[PDB]
This record gives sequence, structure tokens and C-alpha cells, in this order.
Amino acid sequence: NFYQDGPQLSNTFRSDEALQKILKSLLPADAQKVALPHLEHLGERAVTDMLTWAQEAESQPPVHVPFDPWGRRIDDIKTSHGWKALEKVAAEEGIVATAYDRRFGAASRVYQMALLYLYSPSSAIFSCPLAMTDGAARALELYADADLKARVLPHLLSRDPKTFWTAGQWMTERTGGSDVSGTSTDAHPFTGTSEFGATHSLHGTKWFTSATTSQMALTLARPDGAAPGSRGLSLFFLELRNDKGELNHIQIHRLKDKLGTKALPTAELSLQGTPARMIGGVGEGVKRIASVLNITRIYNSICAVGHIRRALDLAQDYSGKRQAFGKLLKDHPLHKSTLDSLEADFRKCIAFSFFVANLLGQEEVGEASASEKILLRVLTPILKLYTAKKSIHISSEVVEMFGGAGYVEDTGIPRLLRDAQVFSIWEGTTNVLSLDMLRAFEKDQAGQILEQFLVLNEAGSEELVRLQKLLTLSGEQKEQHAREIAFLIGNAVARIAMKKYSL
Amino acid sequence: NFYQDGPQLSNTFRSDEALQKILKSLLPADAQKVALPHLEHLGERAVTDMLTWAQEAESQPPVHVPFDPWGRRIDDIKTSHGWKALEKVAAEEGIVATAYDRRFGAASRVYQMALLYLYSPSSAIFSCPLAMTDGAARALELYADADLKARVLPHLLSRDPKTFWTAGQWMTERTGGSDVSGTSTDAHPFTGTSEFGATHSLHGTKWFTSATTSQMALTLARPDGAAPGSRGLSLFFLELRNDKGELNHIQIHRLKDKLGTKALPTAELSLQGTPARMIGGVGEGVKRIASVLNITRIYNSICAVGHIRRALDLAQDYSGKRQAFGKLLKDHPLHKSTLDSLEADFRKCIAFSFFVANLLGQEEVGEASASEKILLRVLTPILKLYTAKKSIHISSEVVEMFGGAGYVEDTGIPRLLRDAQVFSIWEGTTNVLSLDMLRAFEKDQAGQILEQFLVLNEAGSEELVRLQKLLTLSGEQKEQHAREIAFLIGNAVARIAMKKYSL
Amino acid sequence: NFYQDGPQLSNTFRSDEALQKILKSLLPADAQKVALPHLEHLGERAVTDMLTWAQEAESQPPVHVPFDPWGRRIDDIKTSHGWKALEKVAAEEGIVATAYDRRFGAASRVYQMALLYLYSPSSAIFSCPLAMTDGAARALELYADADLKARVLPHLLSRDPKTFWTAGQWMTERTGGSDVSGTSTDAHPFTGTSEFGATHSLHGTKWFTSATTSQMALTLARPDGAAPGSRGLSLFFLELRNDKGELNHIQIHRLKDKLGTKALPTAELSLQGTPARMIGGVGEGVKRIASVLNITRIYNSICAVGHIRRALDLAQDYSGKRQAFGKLLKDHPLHKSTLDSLEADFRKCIAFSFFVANLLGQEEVGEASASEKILLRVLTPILKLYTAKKSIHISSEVVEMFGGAGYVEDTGIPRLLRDAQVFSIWEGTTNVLSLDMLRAFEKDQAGQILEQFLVLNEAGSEELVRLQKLLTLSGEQKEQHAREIAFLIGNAVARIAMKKYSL
Amino acid sequence: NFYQDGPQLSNTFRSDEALQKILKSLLPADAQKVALPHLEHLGERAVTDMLTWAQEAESQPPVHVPFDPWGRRIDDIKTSHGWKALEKVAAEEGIVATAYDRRFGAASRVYQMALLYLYSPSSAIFSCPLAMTDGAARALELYADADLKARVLPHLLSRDPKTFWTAGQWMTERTGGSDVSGTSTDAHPFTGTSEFGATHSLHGTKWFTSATTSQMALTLARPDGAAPGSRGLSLFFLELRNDKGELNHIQIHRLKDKLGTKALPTAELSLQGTPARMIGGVGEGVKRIASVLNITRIYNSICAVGHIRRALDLAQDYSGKRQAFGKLLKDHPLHKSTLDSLEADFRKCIAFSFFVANLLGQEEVGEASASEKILLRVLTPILKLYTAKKSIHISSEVVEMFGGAGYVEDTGIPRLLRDAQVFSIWEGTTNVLSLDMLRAFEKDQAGQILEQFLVLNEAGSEELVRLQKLLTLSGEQKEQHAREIAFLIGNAVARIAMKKYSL
Repeated sequence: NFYQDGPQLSNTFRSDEALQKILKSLLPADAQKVALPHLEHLGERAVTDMLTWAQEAESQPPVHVPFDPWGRRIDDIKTSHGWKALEKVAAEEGIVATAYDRRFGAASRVYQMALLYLYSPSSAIFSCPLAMTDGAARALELYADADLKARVLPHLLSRDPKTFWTAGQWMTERTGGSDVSGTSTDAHPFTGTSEFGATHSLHGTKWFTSATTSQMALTLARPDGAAPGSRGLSLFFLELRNDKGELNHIQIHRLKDKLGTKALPTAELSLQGTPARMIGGVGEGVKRIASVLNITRIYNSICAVGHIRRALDLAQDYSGKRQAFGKLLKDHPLHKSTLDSLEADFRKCIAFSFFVANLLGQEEVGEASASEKILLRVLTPILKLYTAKKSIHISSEVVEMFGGAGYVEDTGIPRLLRDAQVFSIWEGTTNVLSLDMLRAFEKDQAGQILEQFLVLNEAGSEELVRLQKLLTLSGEQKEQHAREIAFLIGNAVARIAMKKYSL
Repeated sequence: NFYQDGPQLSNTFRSDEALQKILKSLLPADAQKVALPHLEHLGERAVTDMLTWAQEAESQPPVHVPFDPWGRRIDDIKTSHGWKALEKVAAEEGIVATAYDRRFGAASRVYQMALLYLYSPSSAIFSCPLAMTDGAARALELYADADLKARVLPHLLSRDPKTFWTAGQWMTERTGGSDVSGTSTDAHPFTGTSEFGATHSLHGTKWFTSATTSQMALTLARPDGAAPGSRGLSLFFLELRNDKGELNHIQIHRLKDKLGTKALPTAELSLQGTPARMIGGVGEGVKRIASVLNITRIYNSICAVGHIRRALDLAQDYSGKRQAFGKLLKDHPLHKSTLDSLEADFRKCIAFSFFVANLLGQEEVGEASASEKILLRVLTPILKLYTAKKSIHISSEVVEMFGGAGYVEDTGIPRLLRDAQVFSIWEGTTNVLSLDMLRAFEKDQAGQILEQFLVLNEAGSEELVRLQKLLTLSGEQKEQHAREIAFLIGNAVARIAMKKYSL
Repeated sequence: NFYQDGPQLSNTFRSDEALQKILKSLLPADAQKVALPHLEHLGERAVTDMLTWAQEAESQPPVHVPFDPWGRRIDDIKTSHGWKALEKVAAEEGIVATAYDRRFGAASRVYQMALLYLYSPSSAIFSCPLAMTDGAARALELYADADLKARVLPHLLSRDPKTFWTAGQWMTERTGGSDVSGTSTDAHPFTGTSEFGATHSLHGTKWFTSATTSQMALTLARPDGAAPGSRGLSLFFLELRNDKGELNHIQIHRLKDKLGTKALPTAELSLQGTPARMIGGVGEGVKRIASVLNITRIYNSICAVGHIRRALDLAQDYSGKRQAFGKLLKDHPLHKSTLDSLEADFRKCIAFSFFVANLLGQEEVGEASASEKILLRVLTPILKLYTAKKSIHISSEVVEMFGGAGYVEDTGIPRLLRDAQVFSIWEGTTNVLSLDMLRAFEKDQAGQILEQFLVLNEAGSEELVRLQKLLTLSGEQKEQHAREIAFLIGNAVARIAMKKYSL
Repeated sequence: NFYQDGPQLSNTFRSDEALQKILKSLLPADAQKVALPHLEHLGERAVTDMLTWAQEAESQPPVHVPFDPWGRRIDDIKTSHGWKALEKVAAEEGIVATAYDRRFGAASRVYQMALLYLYSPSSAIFSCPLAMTDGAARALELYADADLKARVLPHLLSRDPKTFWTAGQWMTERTGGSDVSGTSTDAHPFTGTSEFGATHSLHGTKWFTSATTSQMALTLARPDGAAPGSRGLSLFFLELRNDKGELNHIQIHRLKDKLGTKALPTAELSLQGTPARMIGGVGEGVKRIASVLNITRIYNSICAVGHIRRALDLAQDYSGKRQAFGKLLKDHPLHKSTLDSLEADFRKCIAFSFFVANLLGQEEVGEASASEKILLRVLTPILKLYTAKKSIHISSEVVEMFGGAGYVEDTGIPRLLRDAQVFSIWEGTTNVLSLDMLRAFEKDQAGQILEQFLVLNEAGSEELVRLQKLLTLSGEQKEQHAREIAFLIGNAVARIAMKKYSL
């Protein structure tokens, strides 16, 4: 009898006209002759060996083994081979390292984000460890002494799987993740020896972490006698293991059982005298880790848009295979209209994301003006919250486009919704990032810089005037309308970027 | 140190001012003196023994046991005690039966839907079998002879758990659920024995079913020699087991592993000569199930709005317990604005749902005018698609309101999203129901009756002309705008109902 | 086609002629008119509601939940309803309490062991907590002050499920279970308050425990400044929880994943300042807990023989249902011979066990002579190691009697082997108990008392002379032959007991 | 504090003096210079990469996937990478193929069985598919025409993992495995297409199989019109899949959930018109498989003895690491005596196994005398039942030697018992093989040849007359004593072999 043909993917570089148009606009000729063959290669991996490895990892979530059979506390995390293979891919394909090889100026970061864009949707969210890894590298690059950099950066930026390290960012505690002022981890002076010049020992509990699959982490802690709240916090570097391969006074409580990102180990950890090294000076921890957030927020946006592209690729292919009421779905005007609406949102998201990625590249190579640095600071929280909300909306619509099959896990479709929902939570909720945006307006004339940019780049008169109205509201009402303001700006910049890239 | 206090529920009758206002409007005094004490009692169960049973059922999904240890095909489905307990609650509390005791005229159905509204969110979606059970009761009431009614209705409408039956509705096949014209199940004339006057034996595969724990089912099949497509389909009644308790030539292929509704068994079944009894004549099947669909689509809506209420109850309670940046969440203007927006959608949904529930009650007791019957027919698909989309949107926002905790399954919060996503899929997707709406407009000039209703009851000026603008469009452009039309109408009717009930 | 009829059980009092003959010999008329109706009742439960509950418990092993969803350490152990129900049965049926109601003199213990014999094989090894409970009661009865006894004994000996307590015996540490001299748990003086007059706080790790399902435990610990090795150990009483239902500075590391006894929670625990009360004086812990071992060893023997009876009941029933080569298995001479051999071993085991149970009863009611107390001390380790080895041999033969089906878990047959294998491990291995036997010979002229008993009761001349030879060997050779000696004596006493009971 | 050192293995060629002595006796110089380096290499793999792969396979049992996500029946079996790796090892190391390279005459089979002896205990029972693969190769060698041999033997005997095939032997049905006369699978004449010259289509159910990962199988079926019982059964060859990789009308009902051999897929299968090719004539099936059974029963024996060796290697190592009562276990006379007893049984088993392996080699290269061929036929069932019972006894004692740890699965010790218990069940129970032995005695006066062999080679005086006493008993009393006869003979031959090999 009848069996429905399921959705199939095709090379995700060649299938993505929007990505190609953007790169033709943002990459100079010399970058293109390196980057484009690499991207076509990665696009093939994304739908072949990576796709298989990601499915394996999703199907075999990590398992915590606290004790060996004779009672020794080992806190092992067992992972799938697929998960380990995707880590090796991240190293050898230079998914992080490409940004730090600045041959192509601002285009180095654009090239790297393009690699991430293809890699992430077939990575079972290994792209999240990559974001934290990239962030840690930059933080060390900016603030760490020469000896610490010489030790760690060759690992984080390695193209060699056998020497590649990932980093964790352990910022969230039970008191809060949005607000870290309640951080209860203490840092006592330490005078023992260590391989990285530890200065303190850490004591506390970290409530969401990427567990023990990372070799290093950055974290916040409060030194003996330091002030209460955020001002008392310093940034610390630590390595998870010693020479032995033994955990450095770190205990794993358990893995979280999550809605999605199931292949990613997310653990609750206790630091029990973990040796650590302060990065920067006392009380500057929050500000120091602040200057990395443009990276992690932009990784999140690019991953969210890659996720959107994956969901739509599956939906588009199915729409040309499933018939109802005598027609293929793609030929039903209402279905086609729905598809078109989602694709239009996709084009906004990818243009907005790469516009901002290019600004990040400019800043990293020292080409950004003072005002441009402020503009980047304003746009990244907006980009993040905008692409994340769109990714959830689009994923939910795609689940429904598959009908009953979309609700059944072995089709691979429910994962689209479960994983998308993370994008609007980690690294800031919609509302927290909307307030970060509003806050930014208050300082360094950020509001005016944003307005000059929108006027110069010919944002719509209607949206310009509506923005001016919203920004004249009371403090209280601007907070109440902070989402509206963020999405107004996001849509305006997305349209500007689309025109710029001829999308 | 610090541990966050998690969300807590309270009696869901006493906590719901909107439900109480609606019932003060819709229930006459005599109905109130029976119904309100019953609802307060049920509201207490919803947050005590039912809540525990539902958690147990979610935690222990059903398991298929195809073979006994000696190779006999038994196709057992093992379920939790909690699941069985929630079934007993449905019977003893009259979650279905209350509607069929038409003591209170049209208010009997309103009283029943209020019971469902409190029951469903603490039922681990046992309310879905109840919808199909109610639908089957009505179909038999309208179309079955006295002997079949006397046999079956005392079971479906039982208040005695020991004699209560549920029904399945087996309409979807691999070829389609939206479009059932492709139904490939054959019905051969049958003269063997059965307890219910079987006329045919059925041969085919049913692709989504509530499996084999229901005692009876309604289904569609094509009798020998019948026309192709929908015109060849007849409605059939069948009982799943014989007196020995053996399945009547039904095999379970497997249970679906689903995104959500995990406590609910959803099975793929093969009918292998299952005896069945034709209800009505050849080619009348699709038309006969039309009045089963009105009931299930209103059940779906009431269940979706009860789900919204549960999500918001959890969010509201947490918002008074969780601190960030120096304030409880409920005291942050943006957080409060977000909550207010969700509550506003809730009030639209609950008013719209009970407005339609009242129309259903009017029709069932023979008190509905021609226009009211037409209004009921056009509004039911709109109500279903409207409440389903709102429930998904609100659930996703509530998951995000809990931050990282919202993404971790043991908090009970991710279930809100996973379960909500089913509401826009079963019983019709948004687009399929929007087209059903448009088709309904075209017949008996139903479209005109709706518009006079909207004009008479003083719908909003702008949205009305925008709505009127859309209904004058060409056929295909009208299809492209079918969603917008549905949501405009839904919002207009919700506003009318809220005013009517003083919400 | 063909389906094999599987094995079925029948009332295990009425089906057991050997048990009935023994009780007709050991129970006086007044005891019989109470005990026999009770046993017939329990025999019916063993094959009805208990059997179902035990299967549920085996099918749903206990699960450790260390943390609540908000990070509080709760160390819950989730168990099946069946497991909880079997606990209630133990209380209401007086499976422990009957022995301590000494109306019937020495026959009270015999009556109780008969209850255990029927209960244990349908208890999913809840009989193990009962053994430790009985033991704890006796220890408190002998050595605890009046106030501690008045508090605890009404719980341990309760017939009321709502007030019934079980006890754990936490003797094994990582250094050893056979040899407890390496015990590393410290007992520091304690001056805080507690509900049971705690005198110390305990600090250490207990490597095999019955987890948190018990309300109290007995354990060994070394007080501040005490001698090394066994002589430095004292016996302690502790309660697992306080008023709150909170664990008293007890942390659960994990549950063991075991070969069998899967329904029984077996945990690794850390005592982290657990309040405890010393029982008896400093350094007498090993000797004090020594005087209970006759109880736990006899429980183990009775449970092992009940296990044998269950395996043989299943095998006998199957042998009358399965045909091969034209005959039922029971009519194949070699199969029948194999069955007869196993049954002969059963009759030895049950006679030996109840002979020893009767000696225990005599001692507990003060009717035992000095020599009889010594005889009991010699016979209990022999009984334990003998019945345990036989239970494993018989279970393995029964698995094989079922052919391929015996190797498949859903038949319930592999459990027979997996569970039996525990009998020869807990409470002493074959070799450790054989050496305990040899040790006993050395003191209080135990060897001669044993010989006088065997001669008086007309043991076989051949076995008598062989025993005399073995006992004249060197110290080294007697140890090498300790198993042979134990089984020679066990078989001799079993034959004596069988003749005495007309088996 | 203290953590117990667990057991460790070492190269299992170098650690095995008995194996080396046997091979110095059985392998001529030219065979030794090839075989000994190969065996030392394999002995290293057994405790390194194979050990890890076997642990992985045990930890991740196979999973049946009956349907793809769109409802297609695929009956996939998902296996671990470790399982697949152990299959590749079997090919590349020539664990089967070495026997068929008869370079070394009868010593080729001895060399091969030595490879199997080292491979099997670290193979997670992949050695069972190898036994059936070897059996199938021999059957085709004897009975298949040139074209079928040319097609299939290069696969079964391949050293290239990419072309290696395994075979199933599907003999057992629900009616019986010991007695196959009840076989109900029909064979209808067939003229459709196939790659191997199929003659019939098979219809029936196979109750224990190694499932669908093997490429071919041998099986019994009753052609249309054939006689009832064994006289109607013919031997059939079939290939499981077509060129597309689709199963050839074979459905998997389920995988068995077993006591042990958990890595091995054991499935219940239905043949639904499976094309097959008759090998030989009608009614010759049972006779034709007789020479497949000799090979598999010797494989079983060698695997059982390799299992014994693994258990004892673990026990021996632990005995030098675990202290109790002031001494390492190995220095306690009773513990040492117990170990010595087990090792003595091991030496009997390994000598007996290779003695028979040599006879098999002699017969396969045409060098065996009439008496040797008869000796091989009578000894093979005895060897199988003898080694199987010893392996279970020794495994149980080894589990107990580890104390509580022996009962906990993560130590790897309980597997020893669970897996050993299969050896006395598959390929014939103790009693069925004992009767096979007796039947063999009765034909061609084989019984007499054995006894002269025993007398000639100077069997023990007492046991011989006791054995001679038993063989003169009446038919039925001889049946009742069939086990005793088998074990007397086994012990006598083991003593003869040990002397012959200087063990």
C-alpha cells in the first residue's frame, strides 16, 4: 500500500542562496577563494557524516557515572562516539580558529561565522561549547598575562583534535543567572602549586555548567573580604583536570534532564577548593566577562538562524512530497503563503546576523570607530533576542506543517521545537536582553548613534517615527514597551541589511 | 545556603475569577446550586490527588507488550496506576456524563465544559479519550438504533468507574488525516458472531489511534464495491474485545514515541477482519462524523484554555517568589507587562470558548435558532485553531519566564510546551481549519450570518472593515489570507463574549 | 497453531506436605488452631495479591533521586506500590511479630518461621529487611535500656502498617564485610538533643545498606581514642530521620545495580555526623551483634528453602504440561529422576531448617540447656551455608528444566537463579561460615556436644566415622576440608530431622 | 581512605600454561611457528581492545526497530560499535577460517579451536554466531553443489571483514528445540526469482534465532505432501536479504530479553514465503544437520572452557589483592583449596575439549580410523554437557569468591554466572545430551568401542567398574542413570587426556 516519502536534506552551502549572496557581498576575492571551497565541503559534511553523528548523539544522551565499581569518586560523563566525532570536526574544520586567523581582516570573523552557520545545525548543539570556547579565547587574548595565553590559546585555537580544548563559562548559580550579583562562590588565597599559576581556591556551587567535557573554564567568585553584590566579583581561570586526568576538587552532582539540547551535557557542579587564577583585578569580573558577550550572543544568533534554515529545509522538501486534497502541499496557496512568510523571516534573520558579525570582525581587527563599537553593543542583544524568538516561532510552525508526523520523535521533527526553545533562554531571555538594550541607550549617547545609523541607512519613515514616539515615553513605559522597541529596531536593521546584500 | 521556592498551585475553581464570572452569566440559579459546589470540589482535586496521578502518568508512559512469554499475541498496553485513577475520576465526576443530563437545558453542556476545564489540565490528557467518548455518545444518540444505544450508552455515560467505557475515533490513515478520502480500509460483508450486530469485517491500517484500552471505536471504511474517495466511505461502530477480553482481530504495530501527551497511548493499529457495524448508509460516513467533530473541537479548545490557565497559574505564583535585580519578577514593569499580555489572551480564549459551548448546549437541547446553528458551525473551527495557537504561544512564553529552570524536565515546566504543541495538530491544523472555515462561509450563505452577527454586536470599527475587505477578495487570495480572516473573527467574537460576561 | 501452557502456582500451604508434616510435629494443639488457619490464608496470598505485587516490584526497581528540582539534597528512593504493599503485608500478617508473642513457648518461633517460609518467596526479598528487623528487635530486647525499648520495640513488632518500622544492619564497609575489624566509622561524643537520647555522632561510609526505607539501623563504630581492630568497636542505634522526615546527616551515594534482589534497595551511604546511641559498653559491639546472628542466619535459611520450594513448584507444574518425544516431561524417567533428586534435597533443607528454628525458639523462651545453646551456635552457620548452596544448585537445575524459556526473563524463571545466588553471599559466604563452624568447635567443648548429639540421634555409622577422621586432621587440613565437614554434618542433621518429622 | 583494587587480566596466551602444554603436544613444529605468534597476538587483544568492545556490547544490548518513521516495516536491529568490531575481529583473525585451511592436517582444527578459546571469552558471545557459521560452512562443503559453494563459502570463510558473512541455524520452534519432529514450517514449491537457486518458499515461525544480522541460514521445513514428523523434514538454505538489502519475507516479532548473552540478538522470526533452497532430499534434514551439530557442540565446549578460564583469571588476580582476617585470600588454606578444586576442574575440561577437537580435525582431513570416528560421535555430546555444567558451577563459585562485589553488575562479575548458564541450554540440555549419548551407544555397537578405549588407556579401577556396572543396567534404569554415566565417562576421558598432555 502507501508509504509517505520523508524529508531529505541536500548540501547546505549549495542549497542556501541567501548565504551565498551575503558572502559575495562581505568576503573580498582572496577570502572567497579560501572560504567558498571550504564552505562547500562543510555543507556536504552537514548532510552526511555530521548528520549521522548528530542523530547518534541525540539518541544517546550523556550519562553521569559518579563512582567506579570499587567506590572511588570519578564523576565520569559517558558520551556517544558521535558526540566525540563532532568535537573533532569543530577542531579540524576551524569552526572557532578561523576567526582568530585574521588574514582577511574583518572578513575573518565573517568567514568563521559562515562556518558556524553550516556546522551548528548538524552538531547536536556542540556549537554551544564552541561559543564558550571562542569567548574564553577572546577574554584571555584581552586580559590574560603572556604566560597564561601561551599555555591556553594554542589549545582553544587548535586545528588538531588531539590538542583542541573547549572552555566552559560557569556564571549561573542557584540565586540567579540573569543577575549574578548573588554569586556565593568564595575565592580563598592559595599557595600550593599548579600547572597554570593558580592564585586562589574556589568554594561554591555552579548551577548550570557544560560539565567535564571542557578542559578549562572561566567563572566568577568573591575573594576573601570583598564587597557584596556584583562589585565584589572577580573573573577566574581554572583547568578542570590535573596531570593525572583527575578532576581538580570538582564534584558533579548530576546532569540535568532537559527539554532539548539532549546531547549536550549540562551539569550541576560543586567547586571544593578548585585551584583558580584571577584574570584582571579585584572586583572587575563582571565588566571583564562583559566584553566577551558580543561573541556568545552572536554565536547564539547564527546558530538560531542555522536552526531556522534546517527546519525550513525539511519543511520545503516535505512540501514537495506530501499531497492532500489532490495537490502537493507546496501548491496549496495557503500552505505556500505560510512557507513564504517563514522564509521572509529567515531572510531577515540571516541578513541581520551577518551584518552584525561583520561589525564584530571590524572591532576585532581594530577598524571600528568609537560610535561603531557602541552600535555593536546595542545591536547584539537585539540580534540575539530577535533571532531566538523567530527560531521558536518558525520551528513550531514547521512541526505543525508535518501534521501528526511532526509530533512523533523518530521523524526528527519534534527536536526542532525542543532545541529551538533553548535559544531564548541561555545567554539572556527576551526581556532581560530588551532591558540590556534600553540600558545601553542611557550611556555613551547610544540612542542617538542608533538613530543616526537608521536615518543614514534609510530606515522606513513610519518605523522611524514610531521609534521616536516610543523613546519619548516615561522610564516606566519604555520598560513596558522594551520588547516592542527591540523588535522595531531588529526589523529595521534586518531590512537595511537585506537591501545591502540584495536579499 | 539558598534554595529557590518553586511554583505552587491552589484550588483552581477559587483561583479563577474569569471562570466564575462566566458561570454567573451562563448558569441559571438552579444549575449554580448543583454546579458551583461540584466545581469547587473538582478544583481541589485538580491540585491534590489528580495532580499527583497526572505526574505519575507523565513519568511512566504506556508500554506495549505484543507477546506473552509463550508466544501468544496479546498486544497488552501497560499503564500507570495514576492513568487508571484519572479514568476513574472522569467517570465519578461526570466529566462527560454531565452534558447528557439535560436537566439544565443548554446550561448542562456549559456545566460539563466547566468540569472539563478544571479536569483536563490535571489529567495527563486523559481528556482526549473523553472528547472521543463524548463524540461517540452523541453519534450513537443521533444514529444508532435502540438496542445498540441500550447496550453502549450506559457505559459511555456511566458515573460508575467499574462500567465506564471510553471510545476511540479512528479516522487517520497513512494517506492522510486532514483528507480522509484516501481511506483504504475495506469492509467485507460479515455473518459471523458478535455481541453488537456486526455487519462487516474491516481490513486496513489505522495510523494514529488511542490504541486498545478503549472499549469501542468509530471509524471509516469502504464497503465492497463502493465508490472511490469520500463518496465510498461509511461510518462503522466496533467493540475492541470479546467477552473473554481478547482483541477482535486487531493488532498493535507499536506505540508512537511523541513530543508530548506522553501518558496517552497513541498506537498504529491493523484491523485484520475486525467485526464492525455500519451506522447509516454507504457514502454517508464523512457527513455522519461531522457532529462528532464539533464536540471534539470544542473539547480541544476548552482543554487548550485550561492548559493556558495552568501555565499562567504556575507563572504567576513563581513571579511572586523569584527575585532578580533587587525585585520580585512581578514588580518588574516589563515582566508584569508580559504577564498582563498573556492574561489578556487567556481572557479572550476562555470567553470565546464558553460562548461557543453555550451555542452547543442550545443546539443539543433544540433551543438554537437557524442563525445560532450556523454561527456554531462557522465558529467551532475558528475557536479550535485560535485557542490552540494561543496555548502554544503562552506555553512557550511561560517556559521562558522560568529561565533555565523552565528548560529542565523535573520542574514540570517543559511539559507545558511539549503538550501544548499537540493542540494545533490533532483534530485539524491551523491551515486546514481555516479552510474549513472558508468552505463553511460558502454554504447556505453562512458567511453572511456571521458578518451581521459581528455588525449587530458592535465589533471593532477598524478590524471589521479590514475583515470586510478580506472577505471580498478573490477565491485564491481569500485562501492565502485564510489565517488572518480566522484570527480577526476569533478576536472579534472574543471581545464580544468578554463584554457579554463582563471580563 | 501451538502455544505452550506456562507454569502456575497453587496455595503454598496446601501444596506443601512437608511443611504440614513438620508443623504437625512441632506445633502443639493450641498453636495449631491459631497457626494453621493463618498459614492457609497466607498461602493463598502468596499465589494471588503478593505474587502480583512481587512481580511489580521486580519489574520496577527502586530509583535514587538525590536532588529535588531546585537543588535541595533530598536523597529520595522511589519504590513501586507493590513494594510498599508487601511491607504492609509483613506488618499485618505478623511475619516478624509472631515470634515475639511467646504464648506458644518455643513453638512461637516455629509458627513465625512458617509464616516467613510462605511469605518470603512471594515478597521480592522484602524478607531481607524483615530479618534485619527481627534481629534488631532481639538486640534491643537483650541490651537496650527500658526507655529505648519502650520507644522502638512497639514499632518493630507492630501489626499496624502505619506504625510498623523496619531496621537496617549497617556492618559492611569497603575494607570488608566478612571481617569488620577494618571499620573506619568514627563515633564522636555528641551533646545536642535528639528524640532517642543520642550519645555520639557518626562519621564514615557504609558500603552495603538497605538504604532509607528503614526507620532505624544498628551499626558499628569506633569511639574517640578506642583501640584498633575489632576490640575498639561499639554497637550503635540510630534513627534515619527526624521529626521533619529529613534524613539525619545521612547522604546516599547511589543504589547498587545488582545481579538479583532487584526490588530491594541496596545503597552506599555516608554518615556525616549522624546522631547515634551506644548499645552496651565500649568495645563490645562485635560480641553484642554476634548474639543476633542466629536469627538472621536462620531467616536466610528459611528464605532459601522457601525459594527452593517456589522453583520446584514451578518446575513440577511445567513438567506436567510440556511434552517432548511423545511424553510429558514428568514421564521421562531421566527427567523424573532429576526432579526426585531435587525434591530429596528440598526435604533435607526444610527439615534441617525447622529443626534449628525450634532450637532457636527453645533458647528464646529460656528452655535451652547450656549444651543446647552451644549446639544451636554450631548448627546455624552450617544450616545457612547448606541451604544457600542447595538453593543455587536447585535454581540452576530448574532454569535448565525449562529449556530455552528458562533463560528468558519474561517467563519469571531466570529470576530464580539470579535471586538464589545472593543466599550464599550475604550474611557469610560458604567458606567464611565453614570457618565459623570450625572455630566454634574450639570453644566450650562444642565439637563433643555435636558428636554426642549425632551419636544419640543415631547418625549413620559411616558418616560418624568419616567425621571422626576429618576432625583428627591437622589444623591446616581441617580448614582445607571445612566445607566437607560442614556438609557432612548438615546432611547428618537433615536426615535426623527428616526421620523425626516423618519426611 | 581505602579503595579495593579490582581484578586485572593479562595476555591470555602467556597466562595459560595448560593451553601451551596442550598445543606443544598437538601442534607439529610447522603449525607452531605460525600458530604460537598468532595466539600470543590474540591473547593481547583479548585483554585490550576486544575486552573494551565486549564491555560496550554488554552495556548496549541490541534494539529492534520494526518500523521506519513513515510506517515501512524494516525490522532493523541496532547494535553497538563494539559488537560490530568483534565481528571484524572474527574475520581478520580467522577464528572460523583457520580450520578450513587444512595446511596442518588435523592440527588445523586444533589451531582454530585454540584461536576460539582465546577469542570467545572477550567476544560478548559473538562466538555463538561463529559456531553456526562454521557449521554452515561444513554443511555446504559436504552437501552443496559447486555454484552454491562458490557463492557462499568465500563469505563464510572470509578473512576480509568487508565480505565476511555469518550464518544462523534456525532449528527450534515453539513445539520444541530438543525434539524438532514437531516442526510446522511448510515449504511450498517456488519458481520466483532469487540469487541462489531457491526451490521453495517457507512459511512458519522460528522461536529462537540469532535474528536478522546474519546473511544466510540453514533451517528445517516440511515440503508440501511430505510425511509427518522428522521423516518429513528437509534441510534448507536461505539468504536473509536481497541485493537492495531488504529482508526476504522475514518478520522479526521481537528480541528476547535474556538472563545473559545480552549482546547477542536472539529473535523470534516469522517466515512469510521466504525463498529457500533444499539441500538433499525430502526427509533427510535431521540427518544432514548431524554434522553441523558436532561442530557447534565442540565450539560450545571450547567457549565454556574459555569462560571458566576467564572466571578463574579474575578470581586468581583478586585473591592476591583482597585481604580479610589478616591475610590475602590466596593465603587462606580454605580459599586456596577452593581455588585449587576449580582449577582442577578447569584442567579436566580443557584437556577433554582439545582431545575431542583433535578427533574432529582427524575426521575432517580423512585421517580418522573407524573407532576414532565412533569415539568422536559418542564423546561430543558428553564433552558439551560436561564442560557446560562445570562452567556454571565454577562461575557461581567465582561470583561468591568476590563477596558482595560479585553480586554487583558494574564489577563485571555477575555476568560470569548469567552468561555461563546458557551453555547447558543451547545446543542441548544435560539430560537430552545424556540420552543422545545412550542412543549413540546402541548403534553400530559404539558403546563397545568406548569401553575398550577406556580399558586400553588405563582408566581408573573403581570408577571403571562402577561405570561398567551402570552400562549393564536395564534400559529404563540406564536412562535414570544417564547423567552419572556421562560424567563418569567425561571424568575418565579428561584424566586420559590430561596424562596425554602432561597436565
